[PDB]
Amino acid sequence: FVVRDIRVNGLVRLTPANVYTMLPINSGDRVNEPMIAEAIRTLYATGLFDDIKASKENDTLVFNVIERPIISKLEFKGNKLIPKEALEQGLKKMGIAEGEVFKKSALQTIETELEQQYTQQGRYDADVTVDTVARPNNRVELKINFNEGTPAKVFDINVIGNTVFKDSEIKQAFAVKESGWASVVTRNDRYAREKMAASLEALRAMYLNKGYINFNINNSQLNISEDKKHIFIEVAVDEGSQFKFGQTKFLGDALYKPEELQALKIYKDGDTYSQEKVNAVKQLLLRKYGNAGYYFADVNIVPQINNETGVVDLNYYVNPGQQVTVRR
Repeated sequence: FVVRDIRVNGLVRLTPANVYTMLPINSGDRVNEPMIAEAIRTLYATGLFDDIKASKENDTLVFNVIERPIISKLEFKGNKLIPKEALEQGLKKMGIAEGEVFKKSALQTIETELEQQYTQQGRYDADVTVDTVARPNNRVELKINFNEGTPAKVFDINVIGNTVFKDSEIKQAFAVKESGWASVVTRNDRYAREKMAASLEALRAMYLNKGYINFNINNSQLNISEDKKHIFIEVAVDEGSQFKFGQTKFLGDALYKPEELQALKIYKDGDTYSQEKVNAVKQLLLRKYGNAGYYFADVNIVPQINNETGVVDLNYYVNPGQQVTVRR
């Protein structure tokens, strides 16, 4: 309550007079806990303290604070791709420079933004780490180490046959910014084969989800310059025409009642064909059979594709498999 004296412990560069000035509580006022917490919020608003705790070790108010250090030194070590000046400019905007208050809850964003700055030049494996050094007058020296990593391969992808998607969208299927391409050292190693398989699956999915049920990959080739590491990919596709959904039939089932079969109607007759919606219907069926005890169920889909009217009818047939035995 009534404060006879105010004491502040923890100050190193901040002066007692300064903190007494910026404190809304004065010696001789009748104070309560809300007003004390509000004074702590006012002191926090200055951004000078990492922590403030108030206690009442007599009829006198005591504030134990932790003064944030001042950045005395900022150095860049093992940095070559981006020069010291550009990193200085990048750090200066988030308040990291010599003569600024070093917030404790800042390290993660320092590392994050400098790593983004490196991922904007092909280095997705760059790792930066900053170490904090103490100095007498509550100052801190920042030791920022950069392991630049290895540069990403530079890709040239040639999408012969594309009239539906822009080359942006097609090239997004090869995921030229993921690190798997790092392990591609020969045109024909296991890693290049897996990357090409996944990329061609993504391309196929792009086309089949937009109704091009006759899409086919005509040819594909992967080549790496064993000189400066460039990856060249060439894929020629045959798109075919777009198709619409026709009639859907669910055969072989004994789990569902007629009305329950419209929880599987996630697409309607006349909609543009979509492979993902068809697979979602498959998954609905598979979940219904699994909940019924059919753990090895599968769904076979027979299409009836008329290229002349451009419509595909679908017959789903359920292969339930063995039911789990109930023990009694």
